[PDB]
Amino acid sequence: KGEELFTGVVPILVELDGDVNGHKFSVSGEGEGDATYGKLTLKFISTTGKLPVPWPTLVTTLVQCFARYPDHMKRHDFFKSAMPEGYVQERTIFFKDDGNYKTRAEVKFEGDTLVNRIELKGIDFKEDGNILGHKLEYNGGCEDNVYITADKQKNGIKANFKIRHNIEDGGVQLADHYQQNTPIGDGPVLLPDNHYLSTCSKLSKDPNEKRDHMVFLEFVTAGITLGMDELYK
Repeated sequence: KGEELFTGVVPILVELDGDVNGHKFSVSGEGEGDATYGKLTLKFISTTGKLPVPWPTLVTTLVQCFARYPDHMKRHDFFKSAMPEGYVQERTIFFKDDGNYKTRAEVKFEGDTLVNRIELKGIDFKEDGNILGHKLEYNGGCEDNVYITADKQKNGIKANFKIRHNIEDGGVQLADHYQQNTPIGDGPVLLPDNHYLSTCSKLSKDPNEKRDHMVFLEFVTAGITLGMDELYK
């Protein structure tokens, strides 16, 4: 099925068109993903100058089909099973005491390259807030508690989760995510049982890149792993 499209290294193209409080911007990303290891290596650049929003706020928006699903859970990998036709990934991201992002992305194969084409709209942001004021630390993090549930009404997936962006000089800016995914193609997709995704992201800089950019390394993998110590008495 679509899982066989992720047996090896797959090129990735990411295109984001954003508009936050009237500030329009465009981000392009290139890299590769190895679903066998859940590994993502991507370099995003701003094609419109200095970003009006911090890079960490765009991480979740800027390809969960590269998540490492264990062998016994491949029967519930909706993201890969929707390929190559792909899926629509929609999100609303509420930044606590600030504005919100509304994103709609189409994730699909275009040849041998997996493309994530995104439209982002942000409203109600404070000019002196943590987002428009660039008060967030430039770093990623690990979020091991992301519950993916089946949305049989839309024949896809829904999920809600909180992202915690560290504020410079202390504090945490919360980003409440509400996500739904629906297949683009008519073909059968694997409606999953409820499970979890664990993601660790590392944000860095290319020393030879002059444009506003983000060097991005991410490991993402897919159930209740409690009680592992039971096997060892």
